[PDB]
Amino acid sequence: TCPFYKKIPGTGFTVDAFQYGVVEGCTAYFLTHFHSDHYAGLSKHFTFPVYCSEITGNLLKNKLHVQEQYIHPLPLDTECIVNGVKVVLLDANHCPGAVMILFYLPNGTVILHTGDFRADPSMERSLLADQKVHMLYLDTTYCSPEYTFPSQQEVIRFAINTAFEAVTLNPHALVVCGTYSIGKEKVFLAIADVLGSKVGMSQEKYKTLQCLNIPEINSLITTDMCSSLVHLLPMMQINFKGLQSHLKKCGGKYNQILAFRPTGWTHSNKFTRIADVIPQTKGNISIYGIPYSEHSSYLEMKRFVQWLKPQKIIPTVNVGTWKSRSTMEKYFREWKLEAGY
Ligand code: NI
Repeated sequence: TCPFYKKIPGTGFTVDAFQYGVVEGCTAYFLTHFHSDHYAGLSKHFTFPVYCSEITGNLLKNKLHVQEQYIHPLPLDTECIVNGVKVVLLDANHCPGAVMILFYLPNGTVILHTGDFRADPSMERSLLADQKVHMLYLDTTYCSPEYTFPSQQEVIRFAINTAFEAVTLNPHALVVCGTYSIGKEKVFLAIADVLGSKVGMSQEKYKTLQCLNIPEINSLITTDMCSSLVHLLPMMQINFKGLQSHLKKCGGKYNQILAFRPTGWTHSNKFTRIADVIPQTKGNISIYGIPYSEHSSYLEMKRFVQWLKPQKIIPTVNVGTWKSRSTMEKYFREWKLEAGY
């Protein structure tokens, strides 16, 4: 059964609610983004209207085979009327196609649902600038001050400089990057660009990237592994065994692997600065864990909320324990007393 923090009061609408069968009273299901915890339930058999971005819609049609008659893509930054209710989709700065959704309720209440997001000051100059939000349904993934990590741009600078140095010292090195969902594509795209290569991958992953409206993509990626010196592998293969196994398949072209494992936050962010990060190494294989986050840091989150000044906050992540719920409520009250709303 559908939980309350996925329901939008006073509408026939749910958000990211596809795993509960038919939801009593729902005339339109919104999908914020193509991650499995959020789409869980969609297939070729779905016969209700799905409202989403153009990129999410491409992924539903090609990867999950949802029939085209039930896909309703909406443009971003544009007032749209759905079942007699004004809505707007906003870029969430998460993975490709991910949105926030602003709902203008018939009773005058305004609701923002962030989906999954990485708060940014640029959001302060979207269509949110105008106005009051009575209810914020907030991605609280990292809602505690211990959760610190660098900018995406700093992490990508470290990855480019690390890969360009290694391959200039050894032209016979291969670079390997792990993936398991959409998002974080800048990590392998920026590496391949500095090295003058296309990115090599499986047929399945190529098909997924072809859905994402990335400009000039045909110039950047390939299924011909032999032609590429940056390879993508599933994340589960990014270990000494799985990397050794890969190196054998490459026909003695290469005598070293440098591999990247993009993660979210890890506890080594408490101690070690991005500049100071070192790899795990066995023989001719080296693995770097890099904290490339597509969710708000605590500080980013706090800034966004203190700017927006919502009347009420409903968390959508870490809601399962009394201690988690309590911690988050303590922070929402501090932020409100500090800023005066
Ligand atoms: Ni997500």
